[PDB]
Amino acid sequence: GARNSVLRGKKADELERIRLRPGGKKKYRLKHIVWAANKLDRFGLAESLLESKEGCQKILTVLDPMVPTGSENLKSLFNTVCVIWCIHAEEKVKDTEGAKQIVRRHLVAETGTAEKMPSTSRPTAPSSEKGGNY
Repeated sequence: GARNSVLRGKKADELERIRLRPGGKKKYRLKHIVWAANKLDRFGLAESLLESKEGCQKILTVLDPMVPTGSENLKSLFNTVCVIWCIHAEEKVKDTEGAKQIVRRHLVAETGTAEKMPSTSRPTAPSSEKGGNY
């Protein structure tokens, strides 16, 4: 053994508790934490940011808008972070699907006012066009 870092003895329990899928019978394991920490360093993000809940917020915010506009390889790295942050924020989650709902919930709640947008006014796009004929 080499002590812990990302998850302590108590936190470890929560990890083995969370189920990989909503209708499955498998739970998360250390192996899954590694793949995530690695994908980060590689992509460009740190790995020690998975210890603190705050740091995880910076990883979920980036992968958030990338979820829809990101390959599957980016989807797995996101679903994992959502769980890690939940464990640290002290949020009870049955499965991944539940961990995400809780995460996004905390963002949307703020987005409601962050994206209040201006008054009623249609977008007046500028005039532009191309051409290439006789």
